[PDB]
Amino acid sequence: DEEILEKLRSIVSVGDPKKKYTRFEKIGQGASGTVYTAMDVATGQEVAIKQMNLQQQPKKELIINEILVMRENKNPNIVNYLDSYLVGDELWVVMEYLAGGSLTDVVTETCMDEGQIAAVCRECLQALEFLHSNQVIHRNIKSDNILLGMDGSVKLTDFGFCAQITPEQSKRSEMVGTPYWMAPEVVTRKAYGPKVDIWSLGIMAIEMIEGEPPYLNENPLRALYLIATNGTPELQNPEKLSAIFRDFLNRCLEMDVEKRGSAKELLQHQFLKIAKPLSSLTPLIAAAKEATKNN
Ligand SMILES: CNc1ncc2cc(-c3ccc(-c4cccc(C)n4)cc3Cl)c(=O)n(C[C@H]3OC[C@H](N)CO3)c2n1
Repeated sequence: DEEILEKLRSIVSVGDPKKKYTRFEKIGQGASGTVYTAMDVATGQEVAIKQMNLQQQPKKELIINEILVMRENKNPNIVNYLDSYLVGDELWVVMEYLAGGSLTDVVTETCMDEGQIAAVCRECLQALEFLHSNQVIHRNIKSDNILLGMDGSVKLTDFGFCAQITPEQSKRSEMVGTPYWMAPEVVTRKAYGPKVDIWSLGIMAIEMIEGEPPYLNENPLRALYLIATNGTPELQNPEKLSAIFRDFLNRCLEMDVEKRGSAKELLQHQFLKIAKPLSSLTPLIAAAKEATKNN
């Protein structure tokens, strides 16, 4: 539709990004748009700005939903939305910049201890409880969508897959997410709710432990099957974890969705009490940065 397009233009302001932000520097290009860093002319605030041509973006309703969800669910543990500009046929989204980069670089290049893992999990749980209490299910939790402050702050990003639920319709059935991180009830097209994010967080904890989610050597289809039939995935070396960490994992990765913990009740688990200060993540950030210098 060109109706859905006009609906999108409708919620964005027509103005020049350069009027407020200067010093544009490209730090990457994704399937969606092009991503820059920049600076607030007046306050000196560092920002991340995505540049996106609508004429070539399929499924514009998703872009609309992503912008709308960001605007109305602002929170300490979510990369927060500053502004978006409409310039002719291109959309410019402006977000906080988190200089500590992505948790994926930390999980693939460093060894995290239990205190550091606990701190990250607590910060993610805080955003999930916030979202779940506002009827937003993220549906795409993974280290790739966790951004880090230079001070160790932990922030959830990418809401392009999120679903808003209501008492009229409180569950979903569609296979939405990234295969390795999808809860089994999602893989097998059952009615699911907010706790699919809890499962996905459990898989992110396995990233922090082992460097990868389960089945990453396999293809996504094969992984989907492996999740469907195996259920609670297996750790390469469970003996290396504390009793309380193992207990935390089991409760994130519980098959029974009613037994599986919610964000609120996992925020009380004893595993989180051994968390280190978030400042402890900065050496990890430095390591990840060094390890990924070449590429
Ligand atoms: C490396 N520090 C860092 N700090 C901060 C952001 C912030 C965003 C961001 C988030 C979300 C959106 C967004 C929000 C609503 C609608 C629409 C259409 N886009 C727009 C951007 Cl611009 C980013 O894309 N990246 C880069 C990315 O690279 C891929 C990785 N998986 C996540 O971070 C950031 N990177």
